[PDB]
Amino acid sequence: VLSEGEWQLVLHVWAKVEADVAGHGQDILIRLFKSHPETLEKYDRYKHLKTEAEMKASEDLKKHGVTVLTALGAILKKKGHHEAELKPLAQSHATKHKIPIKYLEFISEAIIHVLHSRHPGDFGADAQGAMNKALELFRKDIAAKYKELGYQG
Ligand code: HEM
Repeated sequence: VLSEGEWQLVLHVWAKVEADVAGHGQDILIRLFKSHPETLEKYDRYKHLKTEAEMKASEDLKKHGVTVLTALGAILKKKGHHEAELKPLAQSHATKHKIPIKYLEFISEAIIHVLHSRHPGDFGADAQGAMNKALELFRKDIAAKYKELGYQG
């Protein structure tokens, strides 16, 4: 469980993401694909994109980044009370996309990297801690729902 303080830190930095959701979403996906190129295969959509520049020009990648962050944002704003938001996400990701928990770790690392790159002044150790805990909670809960659905990823 996070403390109220911890949630406030998460949501304060998240308000900065919300100033430019698309641009944050692009940076996060590109960082994920750069750092762990195997994930780009579990994205048949724009898995063909060959340079950083093509990635930044892709309207389809940009739109997806907004869809990912909007869903994560809605989850974080529930401060742990996220069953109704998380269940459908687990369903899709376990049964259709087949995304292992390790890939949720990879994108969590990308989120943290981009938040610190863009907002160092609102993303010091205490804020990093808090966001790390929120993303851990998300992954723990999603993994439990994966298992319920019969997916051990
Ligand atoms: C913070 C983590 C994540 C969030 C919040 C998230 C959210 C979403 C959302 C909302 C959708 C569209 C609705 C749905 O199909 O569920 C989506 C689709 C998808 N996600 Fe994720 N996702 C996350 C992580 C990942 C990772 C790490 C991968 C692959 C490495 C992945 C692969 C996909 C794919 C393949 C689709 C289908 C897209 C399409 O065909 O248009 N997701 N995700």
